[PDB]
Amino acid sequence: TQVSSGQTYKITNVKAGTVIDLSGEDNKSIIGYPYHSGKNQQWTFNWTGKAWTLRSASSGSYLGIEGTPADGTRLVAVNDPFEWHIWRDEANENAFRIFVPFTNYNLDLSGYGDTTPGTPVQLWWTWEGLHQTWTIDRP
Ligand SMILES: OC[C@H]1O[C@@H](O[C@H]2[C@H](O)[C@@H](O)[C@H](O)O[C@@H]2CO)[C@H](O)[C@@H](O)[C@H]1O
Repeated sequence: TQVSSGQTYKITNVKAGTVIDLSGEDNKSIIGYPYHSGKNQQWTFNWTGKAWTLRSASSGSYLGIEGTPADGTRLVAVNDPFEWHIWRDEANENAFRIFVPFTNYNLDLSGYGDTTPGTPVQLWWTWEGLHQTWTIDRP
């Protein structure tokens, strides 16, 4: 299925089954959480002409990062649009990886896809670990 600029999606970890969630505890931390159709679990995609931005349907903040890209950098809500590269996974064409542009750092559900609600979403160097792959589909 198609992913289109202007549309809003939930983003589900292939390993864990939890979704990318803007924590209701602080409205800042990005975590894995069971899907309940919350608007803090919905992300409005925009194609800027060169990359993707992801805007929280609940807060209007954007999906971004805490500090310079590194293994373990936390994803956080940020004020300004933050650009991502989004590609189909090489092994699993149904899923995606979400990269900091022009780097090898992609979104990674921490603890190797720990299913625990509240597990942080982080950056990590790209590799086959399934906790780095995500489905993108309608809420
Ligand atoms: O804790 C992450 C979790 O937060 C939920 O929001 C809670 C929040 O934790 C609580 O502090 C606030 O006072 O009540 C909210 C509703 O129970 C989110 O609903 C969930 O999606 C996660 O983000």
